[PDB]
Amino acid sequence: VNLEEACLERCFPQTQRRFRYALFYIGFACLLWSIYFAVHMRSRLIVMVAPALCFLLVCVGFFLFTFTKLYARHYAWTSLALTLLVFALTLAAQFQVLLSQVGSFSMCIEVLFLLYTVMHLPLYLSLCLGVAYSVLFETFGYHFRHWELLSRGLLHGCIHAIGVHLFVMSQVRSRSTFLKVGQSIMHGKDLEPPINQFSLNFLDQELERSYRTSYQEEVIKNSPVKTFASPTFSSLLDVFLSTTVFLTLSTTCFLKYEVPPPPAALAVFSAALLLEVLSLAVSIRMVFFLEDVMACTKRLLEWIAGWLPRHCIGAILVSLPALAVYSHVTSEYEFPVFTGSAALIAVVHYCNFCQLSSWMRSSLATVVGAGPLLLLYVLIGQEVVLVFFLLLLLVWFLNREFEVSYRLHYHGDVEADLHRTKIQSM
Repeated sequence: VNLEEACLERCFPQTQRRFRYALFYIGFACLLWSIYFAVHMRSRLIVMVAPALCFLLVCVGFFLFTFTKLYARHYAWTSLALTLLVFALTLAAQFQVLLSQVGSFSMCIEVLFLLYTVMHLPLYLSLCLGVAYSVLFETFGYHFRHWELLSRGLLHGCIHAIGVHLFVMSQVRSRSTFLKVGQSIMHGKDLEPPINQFSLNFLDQELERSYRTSYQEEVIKNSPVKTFASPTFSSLLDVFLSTTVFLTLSTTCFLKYEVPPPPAALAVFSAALLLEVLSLAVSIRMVFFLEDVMACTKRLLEWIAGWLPRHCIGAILVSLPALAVYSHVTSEYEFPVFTGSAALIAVVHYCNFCQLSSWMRSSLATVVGAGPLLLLYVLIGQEVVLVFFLLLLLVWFLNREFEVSYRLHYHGDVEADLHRTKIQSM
């Protein structure tokens, strides 16, 4: 446990810079809602706007608490108080209004994401608080408003599955980087952030070229699966979550029809499933390497492992759950709540596939997860914009934060084995 305590100190600047960004997020989010509430809901203004601006004072008090010595020692406890206080604000917002179900569901999604990824609490405390908050969210709305109740749970389960996967995989990067960065320290002893802010790339073009081929050389060399941070194992968990996110999301949409589903609706789902079953099986052949492996399928396995080809597969794999939502849209739309609330999971799902470029993933969430619903409306109309804009920027920030936490792990891997080679030389 001695190295555990030193690990936290090394990661303390990260758990503080992240936490201070969450305060900016909720402070900005709670200010846009107050402006939206103070104009379109003047019938009950002081009873809903006042919590928004009053809680803005909580962020100010918490932001200054960061510089206090107590935060340098009790950063976990202060992060817990955000989890409880923001829960109270969002749970009461659902109760106080009775606003669209889409607007409330965005609050549940965004607050859940902050707890899982950018709050730094123990897994059992984070997961239990998230489910307890979600079960309180889905129970206050119906109480203070067969198959209809199951659909909300399936969407709720998808949020936790993505959040847990982001949380678990983020601790893997931080811990593995800490071990490998400290591994080089003893190597340099025995011998005697290189990422641009805008494009999220290593400044040295030489590091880019090897990084872009990292998956390919991993497959070509058939290196064994070591930990959860291996480039080929991360793909397996990414596809496995993508299949489950797609399947649970597809189950709810087909529960709405229970007018028969459009021929397109049956076509896209089955086309996705036919593509999906191969993708899950291909990743098996890339990590497990059964005796059924053979030369011809080893030729194609490395080709898919390249930068351009894997981006194409990941782009349609990440967008596969989103394409299930928009395959149910026809001229008989006038459905306005189920499509909107399911689409929030679609844009959220773009946080998965951390290996791919964040800029392409985040952009595709805007055009393939937000654009269709936004244009379908072209005040409910003035709320879907603000609901999606808040969630999109959270997706953009989280994808950015995990991409720099994945390439940094690779930079620690190449730096660790460079020192190891130098040690073997002498």
